[PDB]
Amino acid sequence: WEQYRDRVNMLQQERIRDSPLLQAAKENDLRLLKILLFQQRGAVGETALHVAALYDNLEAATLLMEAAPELAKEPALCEPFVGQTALHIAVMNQNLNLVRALLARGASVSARATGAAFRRSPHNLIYYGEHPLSFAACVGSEEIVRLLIEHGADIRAQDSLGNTVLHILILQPNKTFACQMYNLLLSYDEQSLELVPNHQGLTPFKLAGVEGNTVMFQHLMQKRKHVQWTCGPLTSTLYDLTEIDSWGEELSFLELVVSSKKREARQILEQTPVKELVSFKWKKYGRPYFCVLASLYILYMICFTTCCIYRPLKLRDDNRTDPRDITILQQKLLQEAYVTHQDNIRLVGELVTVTGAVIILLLEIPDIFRVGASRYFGQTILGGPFHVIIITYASLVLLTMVMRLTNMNGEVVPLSFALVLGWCSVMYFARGFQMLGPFTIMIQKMIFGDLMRFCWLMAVVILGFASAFHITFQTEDPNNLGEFSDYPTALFSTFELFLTIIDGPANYSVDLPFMYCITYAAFAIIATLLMLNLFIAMMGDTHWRVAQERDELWRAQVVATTVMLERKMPRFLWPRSGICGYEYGLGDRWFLRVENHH
Amino acid sequence: WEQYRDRVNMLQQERIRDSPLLQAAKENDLRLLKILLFQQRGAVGETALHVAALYDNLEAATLLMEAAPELAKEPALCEPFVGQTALHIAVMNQNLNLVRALLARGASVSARATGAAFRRSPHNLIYYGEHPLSFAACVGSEEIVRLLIEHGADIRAQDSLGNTVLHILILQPNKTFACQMYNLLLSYDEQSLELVPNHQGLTPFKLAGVEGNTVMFQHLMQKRKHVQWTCGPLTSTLYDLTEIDSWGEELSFLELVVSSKKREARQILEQTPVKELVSFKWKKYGRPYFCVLASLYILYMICFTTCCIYRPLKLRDDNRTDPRDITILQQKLLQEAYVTHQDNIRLVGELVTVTGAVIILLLEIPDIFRVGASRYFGQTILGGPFHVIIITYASLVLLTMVMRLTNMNGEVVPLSFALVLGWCSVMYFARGFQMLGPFTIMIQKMIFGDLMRFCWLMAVVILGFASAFHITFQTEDPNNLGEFSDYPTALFSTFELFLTIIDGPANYSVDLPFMYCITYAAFAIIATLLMLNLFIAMMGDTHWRVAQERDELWRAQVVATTVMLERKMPRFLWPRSGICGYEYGLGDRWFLRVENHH
Ligand SMILES: C[C@H](OC(=O)C[C@@H]1Sc2ccccc2NC1=O)c1nc2scc(-c3ccccc3)c2c(=O)[nH]1
Ligand SMILES: C[C@H](OC(=O)C[C@@H]1Sc2ccccc2NC1=O)c1nc2scc(-c3ccccc3)c2c(=O)[nH]1
Repeated sequence: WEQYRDRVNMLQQERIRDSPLLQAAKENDLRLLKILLFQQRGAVGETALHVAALYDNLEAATLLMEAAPELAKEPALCEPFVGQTALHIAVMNQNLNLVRALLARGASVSARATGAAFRRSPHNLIYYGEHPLSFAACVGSEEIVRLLIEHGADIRAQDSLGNTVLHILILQPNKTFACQMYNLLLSYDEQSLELVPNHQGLTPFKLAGVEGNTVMFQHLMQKRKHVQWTCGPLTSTLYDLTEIDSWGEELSFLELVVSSKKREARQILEQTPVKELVSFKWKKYGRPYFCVLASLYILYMICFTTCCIYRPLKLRDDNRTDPRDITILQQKLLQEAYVTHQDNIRLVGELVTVTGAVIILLLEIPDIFRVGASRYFGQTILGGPFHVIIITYASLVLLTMVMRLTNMNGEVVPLSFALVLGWCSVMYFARGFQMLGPFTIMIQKMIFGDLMRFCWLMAVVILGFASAFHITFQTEDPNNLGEFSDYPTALFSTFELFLTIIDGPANYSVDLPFMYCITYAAFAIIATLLMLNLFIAMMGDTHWRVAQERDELWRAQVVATTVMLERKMPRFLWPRSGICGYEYGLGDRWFLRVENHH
Repeated sequence: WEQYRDRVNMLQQERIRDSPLLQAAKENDLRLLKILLFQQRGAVGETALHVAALYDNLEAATLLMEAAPELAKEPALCEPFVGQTALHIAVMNQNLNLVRALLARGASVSARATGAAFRRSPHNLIYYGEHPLSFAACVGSEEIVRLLIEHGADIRAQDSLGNTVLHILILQPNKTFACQMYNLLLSYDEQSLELVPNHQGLTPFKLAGVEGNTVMFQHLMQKRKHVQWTCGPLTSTLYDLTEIDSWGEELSFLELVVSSKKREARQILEQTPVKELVSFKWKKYGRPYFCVLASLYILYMICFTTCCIYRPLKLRDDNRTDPRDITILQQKLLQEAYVTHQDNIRLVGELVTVTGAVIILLLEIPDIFRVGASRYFGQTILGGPFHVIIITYASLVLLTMVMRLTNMNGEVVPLSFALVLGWCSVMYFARGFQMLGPFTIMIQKMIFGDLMRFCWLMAVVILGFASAFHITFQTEDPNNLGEFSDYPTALFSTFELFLTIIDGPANYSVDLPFMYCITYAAFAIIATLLMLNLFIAMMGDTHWRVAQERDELWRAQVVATTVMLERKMPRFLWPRSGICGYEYGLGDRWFLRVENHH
């Protein structure tokens, strides 16, 4: 954890303090090293050249390298810093004379430094790989990368987690150094670099997509863009799509780019060469499958509710000689569901309900292991809080159907719950309407944004005031003042008086204790005037602030539902995307053109 | 008061008008003073050189100083202006030749001017101390402070209220003169200046903290910041903390900086060298003590409410031969609380309630005299309106427990009130939740921002309309139209009809007077359509305006609760902050490092 780097840094400062060699190296004097005139480690992995290269002392570097020739060719102890080449340390400080003298001594330019501070991790800040070439090409030393590649410093290589120098240069906050170094490393390759995967299994194109570097994405696209006729204003250009649509792999680029946990992947979809394709797909074959499947799901759910509304009956058997026993029906035995001939179609409806539940479970069971569990449960782009309520509705319908087949009493307790869950399951289908798009995404944001806070602050006030009212009314007879008879219905009545549905409990034939009157007068201005209206104002404030993000999230999830319902249906029905090129002689590469106007 | 300075200024203008000496001094002519050719006061403390230095007349200054040599070495009458050195007057106007000629005459450069217009007070505007060196170093005369310190003008000194020249230079709206003069006065010190307290008892570091001058705080910190290895992008720097964490004094710097009445002390906490420390403390040992103490307080309060819900009973003794007598229970004698064996644990619960009240009173009794009464009662950072309701709940539980032990009738009147107060006391514990943080601070701002105004304007309308309805319904029999029987329940029914809980009083078997109908139709559109909705809109407007301040206030109070629950618990459990330096040889100075990235 993070009480480790401080301790080893203080120990390293102790070890540079005590020994006069490294202390004079940090001092960079004249009559120190010659007056003294080696392979001893520091606190953890540091020789004499390391602190000299770290504090940029050229004369000390030259004096030590002409004193001991073998000392530059020496790695460090590897407990917090594996390898720790002096070249790799000095290239970050970027001294021309120092890197030239180090290559004159001829250090191992193909070294490897998989240190504990050298890893793609949220602990460290920099992620620079484990190579001096990667260090130079990510810092931006354009005059030094040529001297590094002069001695052939392994233009293709792996490291810890096995990515490459191009992925290192991509995964970086961009600048001019990034684009110039990308062009440089692409030129100095002389299939071998743009095609190599990693141990995460990604093409550099797809890794730039899953990160979100839009300018690197466009500068990689612009090397694969052939131009047709350009008549004045309008320009008809062409794009390649064999990277953007693999259609034979495990994870497509369009499917992977929507599934990241990073909150910048969604902005990649408004760039042209994926936006035109997804808008063509959504204008032709997105809606005329989604809407008809939604209509069939509407018909299935209304068939389920009109089948469940005809629940069978039996009259009462035991008497009700206690005045609060109103149970006028009961559920009869299993033998009489097939006795009446006006219920065979009702059993057919129960069969189609349980068949729909089984088929939706069998569809969604492989849909749980494609990308991660939190990638499928909480990503509002893919629709997590619709998936969980769909699978809960399916499992509860299965449980209540096997309870019906086992013929036990009290079946309505899963029935009403599964019925309201399956009917609110329709709200997933509000992605194919321009009106119904942002409103559901607003309510999905709004629940876990503020209704959680409002319920968490309402609960303590209501739990206080219900107990207060019950203490003040336990000395009161309940046959006239009906409310607050026992404690749970007092809790419920206070909840209702909070949300102002029920009227205030008042009988105008007798007198009421004044403590109730003063406490209810306090409760009115602490609940109904204040907190409900403040909740309304707070949700108006937060709607004013995140009205910007809803349309971007809606575009992200419509591209998500297009790629999901492209992957799901078999390829006998969905067309092959784009136009083929074998009838025009380019050869087995599908292509697309856009007609822009600059 | 403020009808004093005007009178003495008019008298001073009278005294410069009447005497031709000072009038020619203000005139600055040639053939006036030589044609006339002294120690007479003005209206209150003014000789001839004072008005000359005040109106910047160099030839008059030279002529008077070569006429009378002793006259420059002369203070003034001290009733509104004590001392009033001519050097101290002239240094504000900042004339080089005049200050050089005054030092050539050799005035008392170590003078002292504790005038009525010279004090740290909200009456005056400038607070410049009582020294010419302080005057020069706060004005910004960088070419004149050297000539002042040339004759050794007491680089360390006190004044009225006993602060120093460095505190004078700190307590000022900053500019370039301030930072350059701070560096100058630190250099010209040759433990003696950075360590001296005042008669308020503050180090200059702590006084700059309690004022709020962030740039002076950082320029004082930057003289105590040693730098470790700087490898390219990332930089590992070190801070000293023996000023920021005294841990042996009466008032720590972090404890004092949150307790000021100034509304700029809260912005100091987003500066790095205190922010990293308080975030480390809140991430390690802030929440895992606060949350478990909150859970134990939740358990104590729910034990209190489940003990109070089992209030003992006795049936009615006197009959109810009047139709509005519903009192079906009564509180029995003290002898039967220990009669039943199903109430010993209830008496145990009453004992733990009164023990919790006694222990919370014994904890909060020394917490009332640490910083001031209004510093502890109204500062929303420290939590005043939670402290007062906690101590009120404790005192009222003590009163109702001694009333139970004395066995008097009518005990529920403090019981319900203390119960609702102790249950709303949980709302203090919404500081350790990122969701529950700003919402409670919004409601605490909102009550005393606008609900006061809305209640103050609602009261007069409701007091009018209740009297109107009661006058119109005193000619009506109450056995059918139950509402508005007597005046207080008419007041309450109008309050309820304002806040729209109860429905409108209507019986559809008889007729009602038309004055009621027209007045209730006026009351509807003057209350429910208009004023409730306008209150909703006003609180939405003010939420839109002070949505900015809530997160800053929340950061301020989380640093406040960290320093308070660091000071409160004994030091056997809380760790010593930071890392020690004796095992690394620096010596008895705890230190901290930060890993920034520029
Ligand atoms: C929208 C959803 O409808 C419900 O209320 C249904 C049930 S009723 C319930 C009753 C007592 C205790 C927990 C319940 N929970 C339900 O889910 C809903 N809205 C909200 S807002 C804040 C919460 C919450 C989160 C964590 C713990 C306790 C409450 C919440 C919630 O749990 N559900
Ligand atoms: C939030 C608090 O709950 C209460 O109402 C409880 C009691 S009822 C009451 C009845 C008649 C007269 C005074 C009362 N006071 C209470 O405190 C609360 N909210 C507000 S808004 C404006 C005021 C206010 C301030 C100064 C004088 C009169 C009223 C106020 C208040 O005093 N208390």
